[PDB]
Amino acid sequence: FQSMSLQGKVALVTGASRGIGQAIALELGRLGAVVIGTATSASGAEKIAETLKANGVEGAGLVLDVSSDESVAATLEHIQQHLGQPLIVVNNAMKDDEWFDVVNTNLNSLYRLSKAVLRGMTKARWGRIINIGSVVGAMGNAGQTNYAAAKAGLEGFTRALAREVGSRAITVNAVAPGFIDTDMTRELPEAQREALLGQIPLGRLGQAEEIAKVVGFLASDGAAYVTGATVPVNGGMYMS
Amino acid sequence: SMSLQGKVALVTGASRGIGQAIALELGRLGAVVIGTATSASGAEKIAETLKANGVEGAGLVLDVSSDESVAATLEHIQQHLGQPLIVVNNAEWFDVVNTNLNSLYRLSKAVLRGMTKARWGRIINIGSVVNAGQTNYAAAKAGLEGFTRALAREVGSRAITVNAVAPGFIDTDMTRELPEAQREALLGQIPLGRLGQAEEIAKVVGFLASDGAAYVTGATVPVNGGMYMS
Amino acid sequence: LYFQSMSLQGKVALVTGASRGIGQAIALELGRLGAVVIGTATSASGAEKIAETLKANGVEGAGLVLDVSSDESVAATLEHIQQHLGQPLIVVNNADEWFDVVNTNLNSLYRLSKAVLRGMTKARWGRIINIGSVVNAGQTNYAAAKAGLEGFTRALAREVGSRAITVNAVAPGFIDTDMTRELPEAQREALLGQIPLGRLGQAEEIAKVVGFLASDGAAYVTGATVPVNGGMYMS
Amino acid sequence: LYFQSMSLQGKVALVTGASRGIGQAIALELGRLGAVVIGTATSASGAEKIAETLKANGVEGAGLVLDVSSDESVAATLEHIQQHLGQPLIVVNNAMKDDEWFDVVNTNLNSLYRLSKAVLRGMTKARWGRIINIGSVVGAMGNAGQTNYAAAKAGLEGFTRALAREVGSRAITVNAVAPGFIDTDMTRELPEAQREALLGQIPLGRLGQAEEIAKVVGFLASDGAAYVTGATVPVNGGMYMS
Ligand SMILES: FC(F)(F)c1nc2ccccc2[nH]1
Ligand SMILES: FC(F)(F)c1nc2ccccc2[nH]1
Repeated sequence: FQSMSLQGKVALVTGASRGIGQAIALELGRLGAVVIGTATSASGAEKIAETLKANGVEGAGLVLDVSSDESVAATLEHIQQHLGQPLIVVNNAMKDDEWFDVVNTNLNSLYRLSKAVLRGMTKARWGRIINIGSVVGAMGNAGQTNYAAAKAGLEGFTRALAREVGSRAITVNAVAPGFIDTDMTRELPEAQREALLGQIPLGRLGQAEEIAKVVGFLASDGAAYVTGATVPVNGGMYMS
Repeated sequence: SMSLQGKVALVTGASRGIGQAIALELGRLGAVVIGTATSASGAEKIAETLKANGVEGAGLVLDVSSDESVAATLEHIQQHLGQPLIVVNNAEWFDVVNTNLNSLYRLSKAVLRGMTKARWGRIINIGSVVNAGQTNYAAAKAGLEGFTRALAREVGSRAITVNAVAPGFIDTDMTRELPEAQREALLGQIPLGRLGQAEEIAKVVGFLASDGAAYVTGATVPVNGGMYMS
Repeated sequence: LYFQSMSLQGKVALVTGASRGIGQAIALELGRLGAVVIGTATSASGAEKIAETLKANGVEGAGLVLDVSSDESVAATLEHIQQHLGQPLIVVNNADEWFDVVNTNLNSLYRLSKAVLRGMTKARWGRIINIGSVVNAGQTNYAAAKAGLEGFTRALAREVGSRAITVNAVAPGFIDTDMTRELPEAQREALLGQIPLGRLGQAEEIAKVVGFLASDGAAYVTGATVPVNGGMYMS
Repeated sequence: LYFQSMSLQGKVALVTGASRGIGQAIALELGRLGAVVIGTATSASGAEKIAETLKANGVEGAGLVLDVSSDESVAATLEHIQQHLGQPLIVVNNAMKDDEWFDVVNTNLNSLYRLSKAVLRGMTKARWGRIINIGSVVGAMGNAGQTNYAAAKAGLEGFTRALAREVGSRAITVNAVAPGFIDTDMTRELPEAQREALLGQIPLGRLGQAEEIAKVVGFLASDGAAYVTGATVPVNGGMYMS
C-alpha cells in the first residue's frame, strides 16, 4: 500500500495533545512518518511524547506558540537539528462582536507557520500543508457566526495558498470537521448536544479518528493532485 | 417613493470610476454625499464633481488604514452634517487581503454607532475589479464574502444591512489601458460579450441602499455579466 | 395618455403563479413600476382573481390560465399574449421526494424559458427571473431546490448572454404568510432566533428585488442568485 | 471463513463506465484494495474488455452490460449481481456548444438517481454503503465546454448533498469526485500550443492521471471515510472553474 506510505517523511502536527490533533499524530505515525506534535505547555509536550511512545511512533513532543515568530523559528530549528525538515505540516492549534479578532488571529497564525515551513518544502520540491478547521458546537448565534466565519476564511486561505505554492509540488488542503466526539463536546450541555445530533443525517457524532484518516490520505502520494480543497467531514450536517 | 432624501451617505474612494459613479447615483437619489480620497487634490475634485451635478455634500481626505484619520473624519461629518447611515467602502495576496479586511472592520465599527442610534443602516462593500491576478482576485472575493456575511449577522438585530457587490470586468482607468490580447481573452469569457459600466455597479449599490432591500443582508451580489471566476 | 417615469414603462411582463403571496406581490410591483402585467394561475378561478387584483390596483394587463408542465399550454398562452398585448420581455417564474420535485421544476423552468427566448432574441433584450422556494426533510428539500436553481440559472445565463438577455434568481428565506403567522409562540420565537434581522420577510420585500432585477440598471447582473433571507443562510 | 477488518476485502463494488480511463482505473484500484469488482459498459464489447482487464490484474469480479438510462437494464443487472455475487455495497457512478448543457445534466442526474435508488435496498439491509459519483472531466476548451462542465459540476454537488441527507440515517455515505483536467483521449489529441495555455491555468503545472482520481475514490470507499458524506472532493491540481 505504497501510495499510503509516509515512511521517510517528517510531519509536524500542531495542537497534538488531545482529540483531533492527537489522533492525527497517531495516524501519521502509523503510516510510517516521524511525528513532531506540539502543545502550548510543557505538560502537553511531555504527554505527546508519551502517547507517541506508547503507540510505537518515533518523533517528539514540543512546545510551540503559533502566535510568536520567535517560537516558530526556534522550533523549526530544533526539528531540523535533531530530525530534518518537516515536509508534512498539519495546523490544528463567546460574544457576538469577537469573531473578527479570532478569525484574523488564527489566519495570521496559519500564515506565519506556513511561510516558515515552505522554505524547506521548496528546497525538497515536495510538501503537504493541511489546515484543520474548528469543531462545531459553540453556544448561541455568536458561536454559529464565529464558526461560519472561521470556515469561510479557512477555505479562501487554503485555496489561495495552494495557488501560490502549487508549481513547487506542494499541496495545500483543509479539513472542515462537524460535530466530533472530543473533550470540548462531551462537556457541552446535554440539550445542546442533542439538538446538534438531531441535525446530523448519519445520526451520530464523528470520532477523532475519522478526521485523522482524511488527513492521512491528504498527506499521501495518492492525493498529489488534490490541492486548494476543503474536505468537509461532518456526517452530512452543513452549517452555513 | 425610494428617495434617499434626508440621508447622509459616505462613499470612500470616490474621485474616479466606480466610487465616483456610486457617489453620483446616491446624490441623484437625494442623499447628501460625502466622498473621500487619499489626497487633498482628490477631495477637491470630488467636491467639484458633486457641485457640477447638483449634489449636496463634501469631498474629504480619508486614509482607511489609520484609526486616527477614521475617527477624525467621522467627527467632522458628525459636527457638520450628521451621522452617515449609508456607508459604501470602495477604498503578497495575504497582506493585501488581510490589510483590506482590517480596514473594512475599522471603518465599519466606527460608523456602526451612528447607525445603532438611528436603528437603521446600510453598509455596502465593493469588491475589486477583475495567474497572480486571478489568485489575488479570488482571495479578495472569498474574504469579502465571509466578512460581509459575518458582520451582517452581528448587526442584524439593529435593522442595519451589510452587503457586498463583486464587480467583474468593468470599464475603468485600470481596464482602459489593458493590452488588446488580455481584453479579447476576457471578453471571450463574458457571456454578455462586453465590459460593465461603472454606472451598472452604482445602480446595484443604489438599490441595496434603498428601503426595498431591507430584507437583503449578508449577500454578495455579483455584477459580472455572467463571468464567474473562482 | 399617461406615462410612468418608472423603470418598466412600455414593457410587458409575464409572472407565473401570481394569484397569491410572493407571485401576487411581484405582479403588483412590476405594475407599479409601469409594466403591462400578465399574471398566471392553473385554474380559471385563479386567473379571474388575478385580473381583479390588477384592475383594483390600476395595473394594465390580464390574468390567464397557464400550466407550466405542458408544452401546449405554454406555446398557446405565449401566442395569446403576443397577439393581444405584445411580446413579454420580462418573465418571472414563480410557478425522499426531493429529486422528483426539483427535477420537475427545473424541466418546467427550461420549458418556459426556451419558449420566451425567441421573442427576447428578436428584441435583443430580456429579463428572466426565477423565484426559488420559501423555507430535516424540509431543509434537504430546501437546500436541493436552491443548489439546482443556482446552477441552472448560471448555465442558462451563459447560454443566452450574447443576446443581452439576463437570467437571475431570487432565493427567499422565511417569508410572512398565514402558515407562518399561525405558528405557536414557542416555535415562531425559535425560528426568528435563526434570522439575524429578527423578523420574517414581507412578500413585498421579494418583489422589490425582482423589480430591480427587471430594470435597466441591472443590465450587467446575470447568472446571479440574490438571497433575500434576512441573513439566515441554510445550505 | 475469512473475516475482514478495516478493508474492502469481501465487499462487492459496482463501477459503471469501467472500460477505459477514469472508470477502468477506479475498477482496478477497488480490486487492488480487495473488493470483488463488477465493471459495466453499454456494449458487449466493453463488458468483455472489462472482464479481461480484471482477470489480467488478478481482480475477481465481472464485466457486464448496463444501460443506466433504463429501469429494466438496472433492475436486471442488479438481480444478476445478487444471484451470482451478492449485494453491491460500493457503487461508483462513472457512466460542442453552450446550448447542450440542460439535456446532458438532466439525463445524467436522472440516471444517478435511478441507479442509486435501486442499490439502496441492499445497502439499507446491510446497514452499510458507499455511493460515489464521478463528475465529468473538462470536455472541450472554450466557452461551450466551460459552461457544460460548470453546469454538470453544480448539479452533481447539490444532488450528492441531498441524497447524502436522504440516506444518512442508514450508514450509507454519498460523495462525489470532481475531476479537472485529466490525461485522456479528449486531452491528448488537442493542439500543442493550446495545451501550454491549459497547463498555465493549473497551479500544479500538469494534467492529472486517471489513477489520481481512482485513489480518491478508493479512500472514500473505505471505513476511514465513514463520516465523510455529502462532499464533493475536487481533484484538479488547483484549477477551479465554476
Ligand atoms: F474574512 C475573514 F474570514 F475575516 C478573513 N480574514 C482574513 C485574513 C487574511 C486572509 C483572509 C481572510 N479572511
Ligand atoms: F436536483 C435535480 F432535480 F436533480 C437537478 N436537476 C437538474 C438539472 C439541471 C441542473 C441541475 C439540476 N439539479
